[PDB]
Amino acid sequence: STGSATTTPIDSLDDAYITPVQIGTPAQTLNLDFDTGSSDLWVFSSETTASEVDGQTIYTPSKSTTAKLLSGATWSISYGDGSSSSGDVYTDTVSVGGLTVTGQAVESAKKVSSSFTEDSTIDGLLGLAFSTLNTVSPTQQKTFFDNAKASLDSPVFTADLGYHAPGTYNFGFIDTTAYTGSITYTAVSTKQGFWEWTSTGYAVGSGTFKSTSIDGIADTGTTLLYLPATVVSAYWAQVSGAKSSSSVGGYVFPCSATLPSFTFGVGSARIVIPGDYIDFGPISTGSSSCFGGIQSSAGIGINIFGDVALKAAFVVFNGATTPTLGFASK
Repeated sequence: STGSATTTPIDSLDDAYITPVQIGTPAQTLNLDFDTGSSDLWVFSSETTASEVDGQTIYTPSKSTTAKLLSGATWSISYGDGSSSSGDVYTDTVSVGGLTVTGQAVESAKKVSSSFTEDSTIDGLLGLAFSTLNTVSPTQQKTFFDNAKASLDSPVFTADLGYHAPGTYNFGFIDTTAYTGSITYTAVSTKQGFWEWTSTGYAVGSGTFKSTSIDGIADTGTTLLYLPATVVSAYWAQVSGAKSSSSVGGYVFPCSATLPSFTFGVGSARIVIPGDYIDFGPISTGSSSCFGGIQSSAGIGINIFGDVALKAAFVVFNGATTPTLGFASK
C-alpha cells in the first residue's frame, strides 16, 4: 500500500504545515501537524476543555462506530517550545492520503496549552519520530508510520514541504519526479528517539564550505533552523545590521536586507536554503525589524533541522531495519 497527502502552510510565514487526516467511521477529517520530532497522534476532541477550544475541528469518538476507549491509558506531552497537551486514548481507524491503519491510538486531548488554543488552524499533531518517544501510559503506543510500515510497498515516508506553497507527504514510495539529481542517504541514530543525523558542514552565501560535523534532528514540527552559536554568528555577520536581541528572543535583521543563502552538507552533497526562506518577517506588525529563520540552538541541547532547512529539500525518512535519511535538491 501507499498514501499521498498534500500539506499546506498555516499562514504566510510557513509557521507550520497542516495535512488532512481521516479519523473514525464515518470519517471525521482533522487537519494535523505532521511532526517528525514527536511520536504522539493527538487531537482536539469532544473531551477538550471547552475554554481551550477556539475554532479547531474536533474528533468526537462517540460518533465513530470504530472508536474504542483504550481503557486506563493516558498521555501527557511537552514540546520544545514550552507547549503541552494531555488526555486519554481511543483506538480508531486513521487514514492519510488513502493509506489506512486500523487500531491506531488516537490520543484525545482533555487539556491543551495556550499556544494550541490560539492556533485555530491546527486540529492536533501526528507524530512521526520513533515510537520509543510515545507518551501513552501504562502501555506505550505506536506511531501511524510504525503501524503502517509492514503494509507499505517500501518502509519509508517522504516530506516535500513547500516555500509559501503546498507540498506533499508520501507513505510507502519515493516519487522520482519530485526531486532533481540524486538522493544522498546518511546514517541515523535512534538513540534519542529522533531522526538524528550528522551534517557534514555549511556555507554562508557564496562563501567557502566549512567541513564540520553538526549532529541534529530532522524535525518537520519545528519552524526554524537551530544550529550552534558559532555557525549562526557566522551567518548573521554577513547581514548588515543583524544582531541577537534578548528582548525579542533571537537574531533580528533590518527588513530592508537581502539575506544570503545558507548551505548545509549531507555527505558530499549540498542543500542550498535560499535567503528568502530565512526571512520570518516583522517582529511585530509594522516593525522594520525582521525575525531570522536561522537561530542558535545553545540552551536547547540539540540542533534542529526544522522547516526552514527541510523545505529546501526532498527528504526521505527511511524506516528500514537500519533507518537512514535521504536528501535531494528539488
